[PDB]
Amino acid sequence: VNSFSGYLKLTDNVYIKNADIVEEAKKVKPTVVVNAANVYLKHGGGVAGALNKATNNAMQVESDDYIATNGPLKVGGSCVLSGHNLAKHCLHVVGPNVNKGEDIQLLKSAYENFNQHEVLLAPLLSAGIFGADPIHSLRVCVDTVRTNVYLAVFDKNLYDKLVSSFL
Ligand SMILES: Cc1sc2ncnc(Sc3ccccc3C(=O)O)c2c1C
Repeated sequence: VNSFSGYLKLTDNVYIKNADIVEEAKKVKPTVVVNAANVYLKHGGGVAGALNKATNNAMQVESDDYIATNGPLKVGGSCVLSGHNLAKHCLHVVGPNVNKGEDIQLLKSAYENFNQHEVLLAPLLSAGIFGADPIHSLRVCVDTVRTNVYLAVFDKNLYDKLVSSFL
């Protein structure tokens, strides 16, 4: 039993809800919230901008120190940093960016990072400003993640298309 409330169950391990991921995190304080990061951990917009703004820029300050020490992430890669006021940990995961020209096959590699955590709150990787089709992202998630993932989708209308088209 966990405190995630009101999610539709898609499979044995994948759940989905129309919700603000920042509000879900603020409400649930999960062990792990996933950020839709880029390789430079520059949290400008989308999920990343919203998460970082909710931490009062502390996520960005921590991230800049991480990059100064370690250099950029790989597309498809991840790092674990603090969850600040939102979660115990934030798993920063880099899905491929279609608006940058990155190969969508790396989306599976990106989702594999979730398997290192038993339970996660997460957005749909590579969707939104990263350019990929959210329906495809959901399919890759279901076919790749084996741990318990709670997907928060902010837009009610997008949330409806994903449910109604789910195989
Ligand atoms: C202020 C908040 S909370 C939040 N929680 C989740 N996703 C997004 S944006 C997003 C990212 C990837 C796939 C779909 C969407 C979507 O349109 O729902 C957001 C935004 C902008």
